Parts: sequence; structure tokens; C-alpha cells
Amino acid sequence: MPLDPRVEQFLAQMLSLAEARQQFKQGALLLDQMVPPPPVDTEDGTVVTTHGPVRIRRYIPDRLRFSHPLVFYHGGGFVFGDIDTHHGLVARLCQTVGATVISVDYSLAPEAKFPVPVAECIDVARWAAHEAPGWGLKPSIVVAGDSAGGNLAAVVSQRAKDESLPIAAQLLFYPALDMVHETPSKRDFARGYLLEADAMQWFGEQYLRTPDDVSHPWASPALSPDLTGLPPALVITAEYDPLRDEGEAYAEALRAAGVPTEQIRFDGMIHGFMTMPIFPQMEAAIEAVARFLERID
Ligand SMILES: O=C(O)c1ccccc1C(=O)O
Ligand SMILES: O=C(O)c1ccccc1C(=O)O
Repeated sequence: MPLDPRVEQFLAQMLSLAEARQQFKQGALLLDQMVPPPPVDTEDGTVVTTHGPVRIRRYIPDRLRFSHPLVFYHGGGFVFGDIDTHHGLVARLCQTVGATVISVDYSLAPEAKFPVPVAECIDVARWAAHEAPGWGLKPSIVVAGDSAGGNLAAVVSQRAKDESLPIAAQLLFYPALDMVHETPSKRDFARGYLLEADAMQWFGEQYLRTPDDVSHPWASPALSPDLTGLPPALVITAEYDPLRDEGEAYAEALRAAGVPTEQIRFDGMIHGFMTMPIFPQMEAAIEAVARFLERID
């Protein structure tokens, strides 16, 4: 299906680690300047994890309408991003769903290596489940994330039973799920669609300890042979995203494992579109989240 016109225009108009991080943040700030986020009440805090303090920001909706806390893990290849880069998305999730959202500043690579952020993300989810009753909410949490953050959400979801972590649903926004296998989309959309082959490779070099880690299920959750009993899943993909096919294949595997699953491909879109508020499809996908979550209770 053709590229979306606004996406086409965006692509046509186009250092040290610290500098690369700053450049990523500058770009996110620019898009938020173009399309300002909704006002939203927030409170910063710090969770004690097994790998150290992890900063969080709790988002409080104007009107609470959803009975589970969301815990959101930002993307950025495990190397980039923070609560501020993903505020545009999280503010909208909060206000549109009417949900309290916990946005997590997990430790970045290469300073922290796999599987440190997985452990931290479990610890924060557990914290949220324990706090939920004092917020007037159910203890079972909804985990969410984009790209690398969708990887984290998916892995947390696979570990949840074993970690005694109650999870009501998982929201995976164009996740990375299989670091072993090449898919057609990974071959065909490797260059020129924002998320590129060279970058994916480099992110893996920063995050993983050794090349063998690609086959670990906590790195590549799509390799897990038993998906039965996992949390209800919303899997959103973009048509022209190298990660599309692994996302869609995981959704099919969940569906066939009896997991209530909604799989939505946004046609004409690219990786990253749910943190790019220049595209109306970002809000459409947030509405999809709200509609999905209406069905959880
Ligand atoms: O994880 C990713 O794909 C990613 C990679 C580089 C920058 C940003 C992102 C993001 O999702 O926010
Ligand atoms: O296999 C991948 O795509 C991938 C692998 C390692 C780190 C990050 C990613 C990512 O795109 O965010």
C-alpha cells in the first residue's frame, strides 16, 4: 500500500555516544514543539530495583477510567531515549485511556548490558502492582512499550508467572522480538525507513554481552516455544518497518496459543510513528489502545 503522504514528506527532509543521545532527544523535542502534548499531572519518583534506583514518572489522568496501572518502557534501541523523549506518547496514553501510567527510565546500554534492564523492568512492574490498591486500582498491571521497549514489555510478560507478577495485558508497539532470524520485512525495509540495518546491528553490539545472547529468550522472546496463558496482547505494527514481520508473526503465534490478541498493521507507516505526533496515525493507534483496554474488563 503506498507510503502515507506525510510520512513520505518526513523521510524526504531527513558523533560520541553522549552526542548521539542528545541528538535523539533534540529530535523528539522538535516533534513535540510541532504538535504539543496534552497537559497532564505528573509525579517523579525512584524505584529501588535489584540493579539500583530507577527513575519513574507517574502520569495521573484528569479522569480515571481504567482500573489497572500501565507501566510503560520507552524505546531507543536500548541505548537512547528517556521519560522525556516519550512524554508525547505517554501523556496521550494517560489522558485518552484515562489510566495512571508509570513511565520508566531503565538503565541504558552500553553502560548497562543485557539482561539488566529486563530485571529492572520486572522490579518496577512489581512495585506498580504493590502500589495499585493505594491508587484505588487493581493490582494486575498492563505493560507497554515501543520497539526496544516493546521487547521489554514482551519479556516481562513471558516472565510474569515465574516472577509472581500479575499482568492483565501487554501492549507492543512495533516491538523488536527476534534477534536471530531475518524476515522479509527486515531484508526489504533495511535502509531508508528511519530504523536501519546498520543501526539495529550497532544497538545489538551495545546491549548484548556476546553475539550468542541473540538466542537467549530474554533477548528474543519470539523464540519461546510455549506462549500459552500469556497476557492478552495488542500488537501494533507499521507496514514499512523492518521489525514488522517478527511483530506480526509473534501476534499470530500468541493467537494460536489461545492468547486473546489484537493485531493491527498501520498501512503506509514507518517504525517509530507512535512517538511522531506529526502523523494522525499516532492518535489513531492510541485510540486503538483505549478500545483494546475497554475489553480487558
Ligand atoms: O527502539 C527503537 O526502535 C528506537 C531506536 C532509535 C531511536 C528511537 C527508538 C524508539 O523506539 O523510540
Ligand atoms: O534485532 C533488533 O532489531 C534489535 C536488536 C538489538 C537491539 C535493538 C534492536 C532494535 O531495533 O531496537
